[PDB]
Amino acid sequence: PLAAGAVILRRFAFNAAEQLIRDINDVASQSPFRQMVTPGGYTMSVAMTNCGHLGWTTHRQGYLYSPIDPQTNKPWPAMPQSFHNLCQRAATAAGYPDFQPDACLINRYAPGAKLCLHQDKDEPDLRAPIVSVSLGLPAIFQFGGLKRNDPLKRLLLEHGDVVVWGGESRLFYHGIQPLKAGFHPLTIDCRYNLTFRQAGKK
DNA sequence: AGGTAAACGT
DNA sequence: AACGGTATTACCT
Ligand SMILES: [Fe+3]
Repeated sequence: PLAAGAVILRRFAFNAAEQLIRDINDVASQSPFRQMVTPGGYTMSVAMTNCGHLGWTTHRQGYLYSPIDPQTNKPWPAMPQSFHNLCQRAATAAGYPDFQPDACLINRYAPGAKLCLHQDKDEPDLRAPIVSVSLGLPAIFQFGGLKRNDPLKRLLLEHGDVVVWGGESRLFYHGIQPLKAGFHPLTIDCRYNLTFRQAGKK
């Protein structure tokens, strides 16, 4: 048990990974990866894009979900069926049979790239979990608690691993340590992560 | 009266 | 290099 409400499902997406990676390439050929700039003016080391009906984005004013890619001025690409199917099966296996994501943020890590501890809290309906799928190079995941200083668990996430948090762990701090260089036959020299969220409704 | 943004030194 | 300060404020609404 990763924490109350939280599971790691090791190698859960390993058989779906080839198709997932083809579809990430397709998503990116419409809304390219870009390193976004925080409100305070720093360029993130992780490159990002989104698919689905809502996409996570930084603004001068803060963070937000938008139906429009602000770089292309066009809707984000539709969420691929391969993504939505894997998400629905991982959710179900982790105990969240009703999750309906309408947003998928896609992170790409080059060697050196990191994601500092943060909370996912931009979603209006905190009852829905987050589903996180890992592809390519391995990375160390930090998973804390409700307070930034709460002790961290560190876990290696390998190609195909899926983590799901929700309920009591929904607002826990988490992040990614600087990516080590290396080789993966499917991604060559990077790691991808797909994070599914329910970002609309109410 | 409340909610947000946060990505250098030891 | 793991931990924790910083937002301990200054803006919105
Ligand atoms: Fe996150």
